[PDB]
Amino acid sequence: LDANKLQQAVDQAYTQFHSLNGGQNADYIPFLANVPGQLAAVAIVTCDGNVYSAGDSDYRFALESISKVCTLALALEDVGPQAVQDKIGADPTGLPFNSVIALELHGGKPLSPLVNAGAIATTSLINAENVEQRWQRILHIQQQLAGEQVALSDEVNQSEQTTNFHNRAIAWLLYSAGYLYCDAMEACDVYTRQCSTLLNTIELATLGATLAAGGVNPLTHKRVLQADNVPYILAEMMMEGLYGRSGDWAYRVGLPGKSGVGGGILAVVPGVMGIAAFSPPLDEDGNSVRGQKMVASVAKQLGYNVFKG
Amino acid sequence: LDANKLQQAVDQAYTQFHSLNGGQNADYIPFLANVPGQLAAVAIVTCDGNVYSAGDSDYRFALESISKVCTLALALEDVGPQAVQDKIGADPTGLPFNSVIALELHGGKPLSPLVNAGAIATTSLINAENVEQRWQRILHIQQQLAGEQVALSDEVNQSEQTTNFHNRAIAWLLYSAGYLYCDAMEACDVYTRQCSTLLNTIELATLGATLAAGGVNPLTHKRVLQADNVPYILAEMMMEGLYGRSGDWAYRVGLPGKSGVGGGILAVVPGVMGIAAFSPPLDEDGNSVRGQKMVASVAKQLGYNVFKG
Repeated sequence: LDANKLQQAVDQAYTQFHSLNGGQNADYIPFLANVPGQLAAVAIVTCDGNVYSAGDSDYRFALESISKVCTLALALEDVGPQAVQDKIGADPTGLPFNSVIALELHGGKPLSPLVNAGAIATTSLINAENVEQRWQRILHIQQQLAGEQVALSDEVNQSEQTTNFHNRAIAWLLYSAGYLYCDAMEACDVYTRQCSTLLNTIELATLGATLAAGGVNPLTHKRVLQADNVPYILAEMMMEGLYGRSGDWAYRVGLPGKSGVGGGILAVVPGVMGIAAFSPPLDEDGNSVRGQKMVASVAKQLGYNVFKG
Repeated sequence: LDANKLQQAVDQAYTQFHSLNGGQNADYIPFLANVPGQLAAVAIVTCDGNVYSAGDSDYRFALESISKVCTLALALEDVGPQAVQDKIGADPTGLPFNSVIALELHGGKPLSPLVNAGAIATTSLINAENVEQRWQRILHIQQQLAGEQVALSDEVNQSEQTTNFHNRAIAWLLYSAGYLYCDAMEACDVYTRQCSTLLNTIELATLGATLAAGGVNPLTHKRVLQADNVPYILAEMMMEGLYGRSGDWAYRVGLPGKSGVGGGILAVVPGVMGIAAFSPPLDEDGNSVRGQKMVASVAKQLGYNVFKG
């Protein structure tokens, strides 16, 4: 890959979109509400371990629901794809991230590991002897996939843990229906923790690059996932990673992606690179306004789309 | 490509799955109920125009909802991708092929050109001065995409036109909500006609190969679609092509696909080939039991999956 073209792509995406108005920070906890709204970054991490970025690319923001990708990756390593498909699902819900209508319409089955209900079920599916081991193994895979500096924010975790009533409900609905594989409050607790780590845009792009490299983190030169597991992760992302706007994302960008309420957007170019961006203001679907545009811009400038031969 | 590998894949898929038990013929009209249940075929058509087949690959079956792809293609040519996204949508519904719950939960918007509601809306969006021109233009693009012998069955059409009450309802719901772009009964009629053409398994594979070649029919060597429009078609197929099992399809196979109740299964390997299979007995989601397995088998043997780098 041409280093000049890659650096130009992130530079131009940043220049074109970094100050674009629109959207609002997540504000259900003060930490998210208080993140300076003008911060903005975009980065590429290639399968060969080269890194290109623009903007506030070291600024560490809350992982939040991007954590769903990492725990999914672990569940696949632990129990394999058939078990994940049977116990969690592989289908989009057509409904918001926290939709209980979705559950009741599918007999309690969460359908996707990337909506909150599926993610809580996937967290409960991880091999673990007790709650702290469950957390330790999830924290470790996040560090393996995105970088060793990824770490729990006490402030974010304390805020999330004391406001997550609707996820407590979801955990009990899953448990009641047969779609939760450990104690309900353990699952809810660990799910909350996994959302409460902090990473920067380069680290997010690294998660992408690990997936693009078929499970090898190109910065640490370490195989974290089995290659054969990666397409399942990316398929799940294509179907639901941007919630109700996943189809719009597939239509416009054509790369498997994931958003979080910290303002992160990840996309994967299979075999080639991770692309990520960050900016706190979110659209009505919970997806970073600028983050989406900056990732789409890089992908469009470099000609990457899995629906283009 | 390795022609020996392609023929071997088709032959092994057919051997392995052509007599697999399961499912039942669509039977809501007598034509579909009476098609011999044991018929089965699989085929590849490549971007270079080579054809590899096994089984009853000359047998002509009803196109049915696979027609939704051709009409989407024509709508993109006529009004472009922004207009399709605004007037029809690009998102999966989470709900069955004929779901009116899906409509009412999204304020009347059909969400996807590949569910019945969106397909009727897409048929209504096509440029036309009257109903017969609307039909002629749609028939012509089916023939351009899949093969010149594609033609309306009077018997299928008559049976569909006299039993399509639920689609008449959907047409009126769209019209009432503002998501129908011509007369309601004209859109419903023409949608019915487009579903009532007959094609064989090589023609269905050719449809896929036209898409795979970026809009060029590799048997006639004619450009039918703009290359830039094809990724939109494929994204829509990835989201909703196999209805509520599209996610499962993306997870297991990882190629954009489409089913119809005539027993056809289509998959597209972007830039490489169309893969198709046929067998009348359908599963509970309306998807051919053997058809899905044969197409999946060819794709796995050859290693094709858009999420694998």
